[PDB]
Amino acid sequence: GSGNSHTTPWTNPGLAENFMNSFMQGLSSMPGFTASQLDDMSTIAQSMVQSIQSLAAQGRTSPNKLQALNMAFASSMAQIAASEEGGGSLSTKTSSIASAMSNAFLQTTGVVNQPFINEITQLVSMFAQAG
Amino acid sequence: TTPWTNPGLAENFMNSFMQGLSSMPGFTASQLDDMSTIAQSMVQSIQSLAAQGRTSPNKLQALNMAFASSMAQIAASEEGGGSLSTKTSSIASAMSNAFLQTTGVVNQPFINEITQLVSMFAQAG
Repeated sequence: GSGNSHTTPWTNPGLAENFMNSFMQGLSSMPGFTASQLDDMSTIAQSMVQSIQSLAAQGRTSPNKLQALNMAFASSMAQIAASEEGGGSLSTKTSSIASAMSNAFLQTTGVVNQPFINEITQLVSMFAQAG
Repeated sequence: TTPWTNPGLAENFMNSFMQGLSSMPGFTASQLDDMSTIAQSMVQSIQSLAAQGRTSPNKLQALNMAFASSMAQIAASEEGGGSLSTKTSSIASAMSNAFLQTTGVVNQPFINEITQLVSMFAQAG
């Protein structure tokens, strides 16, 4: 083919890595996070990117596994925002996550998946509530 | 008394979850294959972070939730092999067992979160 079926972070491991990198790049210019919190998020994002690079190198990714891993990434960001206090309100942190996701979409596909973003923002609230 | 404060127990908890799930109803062999690949991948990431001296409780909690949420997402995305209710109950039982085999203390709010994730991921799909 041409790659017409490998055009999103959910079907293309390289695009998933770029999405995750781009999320972390954008988030660093948004309100609500301390340096130390950004550092933790970048460590976890880099861990997720390497995990995907390694699965890709092995030939072991699939659409379903990539969807699972993109949700894993977004959940880990939601979790850490809910666990780490200081730096801004829950509400500020949440909309910064949403903005960072949104801009990562624009940087990677050129198209924001709003229902995906809305899930992620529901995760922050859920994890904080539980916290 | 939580499994993911120490990298070693964090890994054991993921492997125990996976080993218990493999004996539970509701999942086909290929679904478990997919879950097993993702679990092995997460354990490896924790090992790599521990070797470079970069773990912390907050980070391990976040990685643990990446794992549990990946399992819930897989379960909700891959149809067949049993009802959503069976998939959710097997996931909850494998999670409960994993706490018992590591710290000895089941974290119920956490189990309840993961159950909610299966349901929220199935609705979104």
